[PDB]
Parts: sequence; C-alpha cells; structure tokens
Amino acid sequence: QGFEFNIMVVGQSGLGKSTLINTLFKSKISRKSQPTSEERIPKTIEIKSITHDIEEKGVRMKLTVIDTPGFGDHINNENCWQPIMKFINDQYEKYLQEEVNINRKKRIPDTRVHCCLYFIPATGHSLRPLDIEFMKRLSKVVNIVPVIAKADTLTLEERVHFKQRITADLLSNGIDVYPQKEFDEDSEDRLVNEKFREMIPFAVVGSDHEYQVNGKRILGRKTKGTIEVENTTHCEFAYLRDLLIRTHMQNIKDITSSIHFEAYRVKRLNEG
Ligand SMILES: Nc1nc2c(ncn2[C@@H]2O[C@H](COP(=O)(O)OP(=O)(O)O)[C@@H](O)[C@H]2O)c(=O)[nH]1
Ligand SMILES: [Mg+2]
Repeated sequence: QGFEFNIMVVGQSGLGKSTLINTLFKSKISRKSQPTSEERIPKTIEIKSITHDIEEKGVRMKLTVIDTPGFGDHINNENCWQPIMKFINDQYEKYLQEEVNINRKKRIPDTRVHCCLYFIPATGHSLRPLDIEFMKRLSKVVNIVPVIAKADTLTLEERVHFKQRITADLLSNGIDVYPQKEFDEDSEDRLVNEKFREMIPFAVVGSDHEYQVNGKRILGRKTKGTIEVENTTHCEFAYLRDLLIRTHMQNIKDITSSIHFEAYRVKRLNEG
C-alpha cells in the first residue's frame, strides 16, 4: 500500500484483456483453500482502474491495472488511439501539476501509466497496420510490453514463427519495447533483460477457473484438457508474471519517470 504500480492493458476487444487482468491479480494474491469458475466478463466500454494490494515476500504494494475499451471494430479506425493517449497524457499532467505546486502534497499520488500491456491478436501472420500504428504512438509516451493474446490459439511452431514476424515488425518500425536495450545499467541487468527480450511478445492465456492440486493453486483455462496458465510448458504467462515483480516494476517506473515523464515536461515547455 506504499509502492504504487500502474499497468494498462490495451488492444482490440475480445482478446482476453479483461480476463488477463483477473488472472494477473490472482497470480499475485495468494489464496489457500475450492474448485470455482469465473463469472462472464462484460465487454469493456469505459476506461476503468482496478486496484488491489499485493504482497511480495512480505512487503505490500498497490497494483493498479487499467482496463480499456476496444479499438479497430470499425470501417475507419483513424484516431482510435486518442482516448487512451488522452488518458495517458492526463496522468502526466496531473503529476506535473502536483509536482510544480507551491503547496504540494507530502505524498504525490502517482497515477501515471508505468507500463502498457499491448494485446496482439493471434493471427499467425504479421502485425496489423493498426497495431503497428497504435504501438508506435504508445511507445513514444509509455513503456510497452507486447503480448500474444489467447496464445492457446497457436501451436508451438505457429507461436515461434509468429513471434519472429512480430519482432521483425516492431524492430523494422522502430517500436522500442520494455526492457529497452539502451537502459540496461549493468551486466546482471543485461543477462536478465535479454531473456525477457527474447521472449517478448509473451504468449499468454487467461484463466476461467481455479482449483488446487497437491496443495498448489492452479489458475487454468478449460479446453476439450486444462491449460495451466502459470505452467511454463503450457504458455508464457508465468514469465510475464515474473517480469511484473518488485525489482523490475521499480525499473519500469524509473524509466517512466526519468524518460517518458521527463519528455512530457519538455513537451509542456515547448508549448508554454
Ligand atoms: N481461447 C482463449 N479465450 C480466452 C482467453 N482469455 C479470455 N478468453 C475468452 O475470450 C472472451 C473475451 O474475453 P475478454 O476478457 O472480455 O476480452 P476483452 O474484450 O479483450 O477484454 C471471453 O469469452 C473469455 O472467456 C484465452 O487466453 N484463450
Ligand atoms: Mg474487456
């Protein structure tokens, strides 16, 4: 409840974004003791913030996940990024104003979007122009971690090849994703960040039910077998989960404050 971290999920509707939010919170909020299914989630039509307290080791922190409406459902989707871009810049503006005030708060509320999870449809080809355009715009103002939505849609071979095509599109379009190579501070950071970089975009699966096996809580998605979403042999959600821990959260925030928010300040100076 001290250290704050804000994640936004972004992507077209029907990619399992709202589902993965619930999966992520459950993956970091321990629960001992029954076989239960999840309720159906309505289509997300408004930007909404979901905040829960989570504990790592024994230290508490406030995790906020921002759910967003879909884009790309229309014939013409020009400027469909504006509501999300507006939200992001609004948080920067709030923080800036709190910071510049003469009688500022002793503890400034940080509602800045520290990272965006960008959901890519599991098409099997390459990145769509819309998603390229949206991620490009986002990457200029916020940390981006792309993910393959509903990765259970892909065989392993399809997944490997799809990742190569997506990475090629990101790189050829100059879309920097977290962790950016230029921000590696030392050799240990490099070795850790290389593994993340090689795995991005993460093949994730969202859970629709939980149970317990041999004392261990399993977050799972049903199929005509059960996908254990935290099993690294089933999908890569666990790697995403592990990226979103105390130490890397801090590095993500550090880039948000020192790179993106600082860039925003410069923008506000070049305007007035
Ligand atoms: N196959 C598959 N379906 C999923 C996954 N995650 C969610 N779903 C289903 O996809 C549908 C849309 O989920 P939702 O979270 O509302 O997607 P959103 O519109 O992006 O927020 C729901 O019926 C979910 O049960 C997944 O990882 N794989
Ligand atoms: Mg949704």
